[PDB]
Amino acid sequence: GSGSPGVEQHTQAFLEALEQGGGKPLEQLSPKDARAVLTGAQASVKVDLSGIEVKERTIQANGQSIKLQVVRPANVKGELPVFMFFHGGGWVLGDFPTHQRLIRDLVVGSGAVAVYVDYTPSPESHYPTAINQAYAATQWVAEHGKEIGVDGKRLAVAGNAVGGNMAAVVALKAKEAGTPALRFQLLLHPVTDASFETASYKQFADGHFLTTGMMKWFWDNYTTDAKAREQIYASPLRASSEQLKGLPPALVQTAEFDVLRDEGEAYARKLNAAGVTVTSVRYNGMIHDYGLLNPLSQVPAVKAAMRQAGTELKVHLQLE
Amino acid sequence: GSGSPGVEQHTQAFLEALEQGGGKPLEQLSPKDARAVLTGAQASVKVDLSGIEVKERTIQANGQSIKLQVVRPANVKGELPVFMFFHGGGWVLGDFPTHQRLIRDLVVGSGAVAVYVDYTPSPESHYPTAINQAYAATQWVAEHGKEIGVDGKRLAVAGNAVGGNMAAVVALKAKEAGTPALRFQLLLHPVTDASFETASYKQFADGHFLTTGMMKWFWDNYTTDAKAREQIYASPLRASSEQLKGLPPALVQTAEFDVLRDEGEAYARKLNAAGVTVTSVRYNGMIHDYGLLNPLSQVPAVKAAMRQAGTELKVHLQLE
Repeated sequence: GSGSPGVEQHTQAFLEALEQGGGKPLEQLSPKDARAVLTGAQASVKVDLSGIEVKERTIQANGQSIKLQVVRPANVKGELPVFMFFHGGGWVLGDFPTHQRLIRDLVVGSGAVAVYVDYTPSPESHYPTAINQAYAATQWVAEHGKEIGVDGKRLAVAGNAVGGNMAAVVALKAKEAGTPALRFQLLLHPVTDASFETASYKQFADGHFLTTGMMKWFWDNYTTDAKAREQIYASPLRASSEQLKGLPPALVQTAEFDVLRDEGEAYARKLNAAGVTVTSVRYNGMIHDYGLLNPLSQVPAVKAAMRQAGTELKVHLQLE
Repeated sequence: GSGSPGVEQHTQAFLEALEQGGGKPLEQLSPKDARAVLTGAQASVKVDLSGIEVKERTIQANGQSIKLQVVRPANVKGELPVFMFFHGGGWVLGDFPTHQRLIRDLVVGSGAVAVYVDYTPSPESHYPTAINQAYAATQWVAEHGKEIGVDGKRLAVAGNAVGGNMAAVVALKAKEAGTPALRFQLLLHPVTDASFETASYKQFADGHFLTTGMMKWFWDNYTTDAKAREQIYASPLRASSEQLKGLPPALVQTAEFDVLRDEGEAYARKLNAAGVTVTSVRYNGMIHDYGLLNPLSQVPAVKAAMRQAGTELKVHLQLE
């Protein structure tokens, strides 16, 4: 009673193992206990984190202190291009160490520096606190890149799930502010709409790791303000073609067996209809967050997806 | 022209590979460039860092801000015993990420929490700044342990090389202050004396990774004050039996092919002569910092040494 026909074999086994593991629904836990689920699960897998050097940095931007983790390809001299990395976890969960293997794969694969932004979790904060932090840090990197060994003029945004939401919305905030210039947005199965009635939402409501109950809980912790949810900085799928016009080139990866699949692909279509350059790719057989979850990190399709994400970062961040 | 007869086979190969790699003597580099040597070398090796959860914490202790990295066994509930971890690197080099694999091995092997203390490097600071930070953080953990999920009443100190110096000296500062109580000191090939005329110093002056030139440079960056060097908080080997009396039980590991071997073993003898409980173990075939260097981390003797260090931590930190 886990998964579906066509789920990739290792992923299916992972889903079945979780089912036998039992446990309360994530959304019935305290934020503290939910956070520990991800922490514990990520830590229980031997993973390759080599080839990077990590350094913390606190910045002052748009009137607040923001913590960064700068992840640089190891043994490389000189200024490097750079991508902001916005972590997923449904706004409630996630942090740098839970996401470090994913970030590492993107850094080693791209040859570019990642700047993880430690945005304030929900429900400790609500919309739009984190995205304002996300944007503030992005502008800071553009202006002050030399201080952390990067070329801030060659700048992308990237994230998984709500992190993909965050990357897409930071690109919109950058358009609104007229700064900074962005080369590329990498959206790994993004949340793009505060609604729950797409065909994929109905089909994969449960049994496929990310449940409908989880997503609704995530959104509720983020903000219960219906008017806020209707804003394009919360639900970018609601943007018009005019509002999307001029956004940077995008790679959108979606997972076949993901409640978020349809809104992610729909967002890619809206970008294309607005004249934005988009590569929209559905990874068949995959579940949500296949790039994040360390138990899936050696699944061949996941390795392929990660090679592509790193390559496309590289391609869009090179010297013109 | 690298190593010696009796150097363990993988270690010998490592030494020979380094020799073919060439490069300037470490002590002819800027501190920034020397630091990058360790960073780059550690990052170029795939290593297992699983089974731990890492969280940063800044504390206020004895009138200053001190950064900690708290490394906890993953998926474990409740208060755990705890060891301070003081990193090596000759006071000039080293930090948390360079030492993370070593710390991880100690944490996973012991079941105890590590508290890495980010002391100020030399020459940015000199003696006794770092050891005062080291001690301040140790007392803080003893008083405030519950805030980071540990039983501060079950507290050890641990470190490699100058970190071993630091652990030994923090135990002496704790005796001097009458607080906190310590269960155990783990000294991995400690620096114990600002002198360079032991038999091991003469025999292994070069060709065995840690050179005499390096040690002298390390000490010079730490402090060129001859009077400072004569203090027991810099050169604990100079302590009298009375001064050593009452120190906590010790495990001292030394490496056979290490300039520091003789002063480390001599310090173990002084502890024993003062009535302190000591286990003093020479790991034959090994070079300095065998537990730190990631290229050596799968050498069987190194794995054995790491199993022992973790076990002895565990044994001394249990409930009485």
